[PDB]
Amino acid sequence: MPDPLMYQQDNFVVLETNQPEQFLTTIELLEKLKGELEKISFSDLPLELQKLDSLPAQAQHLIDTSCELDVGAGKYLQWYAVRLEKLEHHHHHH
Repeated sequence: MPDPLMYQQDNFVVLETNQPEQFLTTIELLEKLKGELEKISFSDLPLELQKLDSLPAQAQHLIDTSCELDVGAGKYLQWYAVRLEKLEHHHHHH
């Protein structure tokens, strides 16, 4: 069966209500999500996550194919991945 890919871990620009504009990998994003998601009520989160039994799997499916979510306390958590620098072909700063 086909596995996702080798370059699973890219750079996701995660916008936190306290710390905006931050570069972290898929795993680091996962860690943030699974933390807030476990805080989020299991009776409040999407039904797909209620079919999933693993916490990482839930957050992984968010990164897989979902949008942003509210982490509670009035604040929210959104993230976007910068992929294919086809414009100008700009390499990383450092």
